[PDB]
Amino acid sequence: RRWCFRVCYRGFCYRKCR
Repeated sequence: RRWCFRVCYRGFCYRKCR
């Protein structure tokens, strides 16, 4: 949420700052 989301889906975690 805002500035990078970061979210682990029990195997894959997101990570994009923008």
